[PDB]
Amino acid sequence: VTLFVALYDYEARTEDDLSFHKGEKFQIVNNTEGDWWLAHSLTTGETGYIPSNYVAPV
Repeated sequence: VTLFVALYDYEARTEDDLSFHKGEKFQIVNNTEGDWWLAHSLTTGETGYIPSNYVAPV
């Protein structure tokens, strides 16, 4: 798999997005539905949407 790392902090503003800190890592669950990706945080274990331009491949 290809993990992703947060480049910037992000504060959630909806029910289905994740808040995350710079440096947090994610496993991507789905990225075939646009620039907001369904992701699973390796820190919190939560799953939710993240803005794809806020992460980079590890």
